[PDB]
Amino acid sequence: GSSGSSGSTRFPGVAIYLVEPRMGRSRRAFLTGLARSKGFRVLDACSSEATHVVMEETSAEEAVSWQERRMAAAPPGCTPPALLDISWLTESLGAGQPVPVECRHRLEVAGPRKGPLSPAWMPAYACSGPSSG
Repeated sequence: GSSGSSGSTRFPGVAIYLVEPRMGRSRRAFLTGLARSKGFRVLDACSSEATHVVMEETSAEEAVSWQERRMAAAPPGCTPPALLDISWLTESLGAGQPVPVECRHRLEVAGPRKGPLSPAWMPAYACSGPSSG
């Protein structure tokens, strides 16, 4: 409380890493330092240690695209880091501790859709049929 020393992050097992083309060179620092103060280890360069990746304004699928690059320059057996959004981080910082990842956080896709967007629905006066009695 009074002193100001540091050696081993509170949660070393969890290493959060941000993206340049996703966070920026200036902004990155903002969180980079903020987290460190809370109790999170920020990695400068993409390293196997990286367990969680922080992406801002990234689509569930988009994240994956950037994840591929890892497996490309990553060693065998090494498990890929869980791609999450800024929401997760923010919630963590405000909590002082790394919250447990959740579906919403996980950034993944599957069986995507295609085509334009339109209602193509029917109005109220779009019902008919015979009757008796």
